[PDB]
Amino acid sequence: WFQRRESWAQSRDEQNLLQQKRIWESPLLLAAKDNDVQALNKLLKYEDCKVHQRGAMGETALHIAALYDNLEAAMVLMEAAPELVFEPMTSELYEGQTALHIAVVNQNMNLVRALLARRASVSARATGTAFRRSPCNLIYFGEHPLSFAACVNSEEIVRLLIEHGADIRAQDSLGNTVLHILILQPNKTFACQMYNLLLSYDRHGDHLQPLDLVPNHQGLTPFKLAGVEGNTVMFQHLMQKRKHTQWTYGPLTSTLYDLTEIDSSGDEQSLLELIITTKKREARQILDQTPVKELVSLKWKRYGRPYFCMLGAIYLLYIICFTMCCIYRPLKPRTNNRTSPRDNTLLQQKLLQEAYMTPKDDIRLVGELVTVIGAIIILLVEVPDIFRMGVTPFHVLIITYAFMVLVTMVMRLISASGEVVPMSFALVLGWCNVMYFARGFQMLGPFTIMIQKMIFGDLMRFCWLMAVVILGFASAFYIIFQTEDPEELGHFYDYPMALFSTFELFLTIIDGPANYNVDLPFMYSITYAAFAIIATLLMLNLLIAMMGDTHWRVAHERDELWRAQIVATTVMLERKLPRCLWPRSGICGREYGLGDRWFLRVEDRQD
Amino acid sequence: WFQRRESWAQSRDEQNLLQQKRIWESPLLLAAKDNDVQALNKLLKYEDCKVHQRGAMGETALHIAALYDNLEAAMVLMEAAPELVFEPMTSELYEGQTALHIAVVNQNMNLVRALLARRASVSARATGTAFRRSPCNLIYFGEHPLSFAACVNSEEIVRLLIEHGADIRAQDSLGNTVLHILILQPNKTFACQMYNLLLSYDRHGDHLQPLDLVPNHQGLTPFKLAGVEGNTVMFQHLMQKRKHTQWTYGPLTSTLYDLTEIDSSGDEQSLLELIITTKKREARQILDQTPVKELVSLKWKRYGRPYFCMLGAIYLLYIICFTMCCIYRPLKPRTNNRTSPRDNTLLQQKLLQEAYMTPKDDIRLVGELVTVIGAIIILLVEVPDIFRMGVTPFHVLIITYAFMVLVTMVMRLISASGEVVPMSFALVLGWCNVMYFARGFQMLGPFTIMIQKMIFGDLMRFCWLMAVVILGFASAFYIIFQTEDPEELGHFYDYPMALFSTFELFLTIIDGPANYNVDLPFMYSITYAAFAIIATLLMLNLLIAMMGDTHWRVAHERDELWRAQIVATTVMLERKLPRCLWPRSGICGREYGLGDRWFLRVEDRQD
Ligand SMILES: CC(C)CCC[C@@H](C)[C@H]1CC[C@H]2[C@@H]3CC=C4C[C@@H](OC(=O)CCC(=O)O)CC[C@]4(C)[C@H]3CC[C@]12C
Ligand SMILES: CC(C)CCC[C@@H](C)[C@H]1CC[C@H]2[C@@H]3CC=C4C[C@@H](OC(=O)CCC(=O)O)CC[C@]4(C)[C@H]3CC[C@]12C
Ligand SMILES: CC(C)CCC[C@@H](C)[C@H]1CC[C@H]2[C@@H]3CC=C4C[C@@H](OC(=O)CCC(=O)O)CC[C@]4(C)[C@H]3CC[C@]12C
Ligand SMILES: CC(C)CCC[C@@H](C)[C@H]1CC[C@H]2[C@@H]3CC=C4C[C@@H](OC(=O)CCC(=O)O)CC[C@]4(C)[C@H]3CC[C@]12C
Ligand SMILES: Cc1cccc([C@H]2CC[C@@H](N3CCN(c4cccnc4)CC3)CC2)c1
Ligand SMILES: Cc1cccc([C@H]2CC[C@@H](N3CCN(c4cccnc4)CC3)CC2)c1
Ligand SMILES: [Ca+2]
Repeated sequence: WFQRRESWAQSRDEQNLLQQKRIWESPLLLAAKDNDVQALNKLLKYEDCKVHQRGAMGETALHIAALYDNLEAAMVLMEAAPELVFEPMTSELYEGQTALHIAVVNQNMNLVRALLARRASVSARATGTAFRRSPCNLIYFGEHPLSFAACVNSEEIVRLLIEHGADIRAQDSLGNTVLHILILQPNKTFACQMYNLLLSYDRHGDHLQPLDLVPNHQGLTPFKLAGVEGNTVMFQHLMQKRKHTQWTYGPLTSTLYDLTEIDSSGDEQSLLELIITTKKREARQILDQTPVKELVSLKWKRYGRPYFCMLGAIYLLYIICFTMCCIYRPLKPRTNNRTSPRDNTLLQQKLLQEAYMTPKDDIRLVGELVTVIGAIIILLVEVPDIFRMGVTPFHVLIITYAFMVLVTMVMRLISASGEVVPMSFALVLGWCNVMYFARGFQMLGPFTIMIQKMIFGDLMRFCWLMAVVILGFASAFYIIFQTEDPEELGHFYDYPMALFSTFELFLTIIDGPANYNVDLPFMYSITYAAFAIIATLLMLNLLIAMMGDTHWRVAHERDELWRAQIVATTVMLERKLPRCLWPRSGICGREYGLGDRWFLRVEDRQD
Repeated sequence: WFQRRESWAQSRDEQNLLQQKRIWESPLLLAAKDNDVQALNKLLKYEDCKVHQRGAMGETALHIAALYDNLEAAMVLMEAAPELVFEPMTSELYEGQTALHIAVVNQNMNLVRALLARRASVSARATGTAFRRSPCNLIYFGEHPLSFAACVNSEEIVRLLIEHGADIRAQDSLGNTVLHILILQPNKTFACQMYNLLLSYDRHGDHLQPLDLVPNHQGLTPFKLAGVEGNTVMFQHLMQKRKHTQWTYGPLTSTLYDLTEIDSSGDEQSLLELIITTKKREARQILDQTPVKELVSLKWKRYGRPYFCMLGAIYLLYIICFTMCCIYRPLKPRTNNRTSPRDNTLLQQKLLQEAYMTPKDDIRLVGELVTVIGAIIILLVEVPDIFRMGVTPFHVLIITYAFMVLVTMVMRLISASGEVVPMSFALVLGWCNVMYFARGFQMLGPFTIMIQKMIFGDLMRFCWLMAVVILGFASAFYIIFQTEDPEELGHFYDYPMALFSTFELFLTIIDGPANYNVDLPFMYSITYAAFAIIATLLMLNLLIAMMGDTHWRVAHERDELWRAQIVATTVMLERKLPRCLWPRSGICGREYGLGDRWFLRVEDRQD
């Protein structure tokens, strides 16, 4: 049905086996799979021999000879069938893959001289589903023959395809040209030799975003695609045509970076925004490169940190006047005589409803109307981001804060009863948002990362085995003290409280049930000595030793993930703040003869 | 008696020394141990010189000359005694070891030309107890001369034995042929050169399980024996005759694995069952090999995980209706006036006996008859495995659960008194079996391994030194507060409770005895300050630091032991479930011209 996404991997495994069956049960496809050239001359000099018959993938006999790189057998199929060269595969898995595609992928042939001598099409599009990029195809070579030749590092075949008229600007279904595909190849060193070779054959008089400024179907150039895909090797090589040394002075050079596709120019997505909003771990190592790590720590020292410690001082002072309008909330004494289950009730205030007739209730009225306005402004700069940027932690904890302030407003107006419940969330979803502003400080910055990596990490996998233990012993502790007097040692008197006592006894944050005047059940002393060992001794200290084994093997990741929080903050502070504040980064080159671009120089010793 | 298993190692140490005594006190055995050929001609040209006399191991003089590789002295014993070649050793330690065996083991001789020129037997069986495989013999070479020659890596001697008629199919007492013995040799690289050489001399027209399909006396072929013995090097080499590349496409090949001795064909034990049910740590590295790690994670993603989260949702829902039939158990109030030792008794319910006359006792009756049926079905699919597979943790914890449910059933029928005791075990042996189903999840999967490795690990060796301390201080705390008023600070009022208070004070899961109104004994403040240091401070934190030193040096073992739990689960889910469910793994080759075997292809980049 829908649960089988492995029913297409199953459908192509039994399609490759059916390919090898059709080769064996047909005489010339087996004669092309082997050489068998003395037997291959005989099979084609017949009356109605089918040279145009297909296999399971739609192979002709020239496809089989080019796939098993039989040079001598493939010459015979082109002599006695010159029309066979122009014929592609027709199966849905391999659509349009001509015989020129197959002889190119094998990184060699003397057949690509012979196929192009028979005027084979260099603009054939291998549009089949085995050539799309996916996490189920081991290759993404493109669609075109020079896209296949440039990804196998064949500099003799790429030059020989272009001399026969291969279009240098051919794009895929994804929009990727030849120069995009080289970036997302697994062999990053050999793609740098090929990136230079494919640009040498541009020389295109109609320049018009010449060859490495043309984007794919999601608006990424080759330079920005190396940023998203995490290609560090093709990022330093792509940066070489953007820097230029002003002067060298002994050991001291002074380059000048172009910075026109890294910094936020206009409404276009800059390369600092693509690295943050991508889902790769290796993409955030471009934040350590020499035009980027000196661009981020130049608009964070100057402009990013003063505009982040002003928003961290307004918010920390906004929430002291939210705390004090919950400490001083209106609260009368009780009227209903406590005719409740007596001695199991001690609530004695039951807050006011329309009583504000006090000059201390008017000072609070100003101070609790600031926190209403301050929680509407959160829902006017955060909700127009969630429902304007698709659907995809401190975002969630500040809509939730701003929702709980509006819930306790509606409960204040309609005089609803339980108002301690939205305030208790808003006093702790609110104060724990001051941990957001512990990323402008390098000391207490990564300490907020390794709280996220442990809540949704080491403590989320400990959660599901702790709850196994504290449901087994809490249900064992309950039925032991069920035939009991709860007046003394009443830790487990009803089944919710036995769960919460046993959770507390797991963490040793209450004492441990003992009376010493009255004989406890005999079964209690055994099942609590078992709960003491396998839960307090064993399993609690197993969790503080898998948080101390977490650190030293995430100590590099957690410390390089601080300046990825600086980029995400500097990008956010730049988009929200207007252009009257926040001057642009770098030195504009209108008054220096360098164009309309914004440059960033840096000097360094090179020894 | 029986306690001396080192009385046979003692019996062969004094048997090798007695061998060296008999050589010295006899003239020609010392003349054969050295060369002494001018003295060796003289000793044999006598009237009644004993050339057929024995040593302590039953050596003839040709054995001594072949053991100390004296080529020139051994020629003289064969000229003047050609009958001496055919004579084996007769001691129980070295039975049947002819002189051809000894000249072969030394990895060289020109004597093996000379012994075979005297038509020495190539089918001599060295059946002595120093040649059986054991953890007290450093060698297991086999029984036959070409079994001795192939295990010393002598390709000149193996070819020269076969040309004189050495049987290629000779088997041991263990059933091992020549090709089995090469697998369980300590030098794994040189056995791959020999495995190919011994198959080249097969060419056997009577094929009939040709040479590497013949099993030993426990049903293992050479391919399955490399799985059990942990031979990773002879597993990849043995797999080369099972894969075959369908096609190579540039960097992209497509092999097709045979999978007929790895997957469960029928009632025969497949190789995935042999790796799990063996006692070697190095055998479970064959689970990471390219036809096996892609077979396991193909019938776990498809069929193993849906049939394991259905059994983990039935069991977790079976035991919520066992918990609720213990929360709501029938329980009257007390009748016997508490004429017990008054104020030391608070049990006040003493559960019902035949009172079910309630419409809430009938809903429980359905819910506690499900847990009776659900605990019989456990004892019908687990007891027919224990008493049907020899005699050899979550097996034990679910027979014990299913036994405690049947004990609390018998106590319910006969109206037995103490029923809180089988329920208290069954509520915690039952809930802690939900940790079994935390192996279908890779996050909380290895977290169940390092609970087993710490209960029967770091906490089992801490158990025997903690109980030394909490018997010494509990017996010191008892006699201090023995001359005391137990009405106030009654932690230690009788000797069982002093043990349980001191166990709790060890773990700091009760407070710590203090009264502050009445003067405690002076001796208490000294012996509790000693118990605070050497038990709470020193020895408790010694145990949480040897669980945190456990992790980072078992972090690789504990994480590769997760997918050994997946294999053991996938094997168990395949044996229990019928063939109507659970389709077989791989693609059958009846409709593709490949035979009756079940193949598994995989494609990969090879750069
Ligand atoms: C009536 C007066 C006092 C107005 C008071 C309002 C301010 C105290 C509020 C309104 C909008 C708030 C801002 C709304 C948006 C954000 C971004 C938010 O960051 C995120 O979205 C989280 C990023 C992540 O960690 O993933 C952190 C708080 C902050 C700066 C808020 C800081 C506090 C602000 C300025
Ligand atoms: C690692 C964590 C996420 C997993 C384990 C969580 C549980 C151990 C905790 C979380 C919330 C706790 C519950 C929160 C609410 C209640 C209700 C509470 O009831 C009352 O306080 C009644 C008083 C009244 O209503 O007046 C009793 C404890 C109990 C069941 C708690 C029992 C223990 C719980 C389930
Ligand atoms: C690491 C562990 C495995 C080694 C140490 C275990 C002991 C410290 C524990 C395990 C079981 C405990 C015992 C379990 C049962 C009892 C009976 C108990 O007696 C009662 O509760 C009497 C009440 C009644 O019978 O009504 C007193 C504590 C005692 C001796 C406990 C003392 C401490 C013991 C020996
Ligand atoms: C009346 C109705 C509700 C029937 C309910 C019965 C089921 C809830 C029980 C009966 C048989 C049980 C199974 C019996 C065998 C096993 C294998 C057992 O695994 C082992 O043997 C442990 C392996 C190891 O860790 O060494 C784990 C539980 C499981 C799946 C059990 C899961 C729960 C089952 C299906
Ligand atoms: C993940 C794992 C693997 C293997 C073994 C475990 C332990 C989990 C339960 C544990 N019992 C739990 C409770 N018992 C108990 C209960 C009441 C009275 N007296 C004794 C003692 C031991 C025994 C084994 C866990
Ligand atoms: C494994 C090991 C090696 C070497 C030494 C030890 C310590 C174990 C007992 C320890 N005493 C135990 C109790 N004493 C004591 C007791 C009562 C009142 N006042 C004092 C103090 C010290 C002293 C040495 C352990
Ligand atoms: Ca305490």
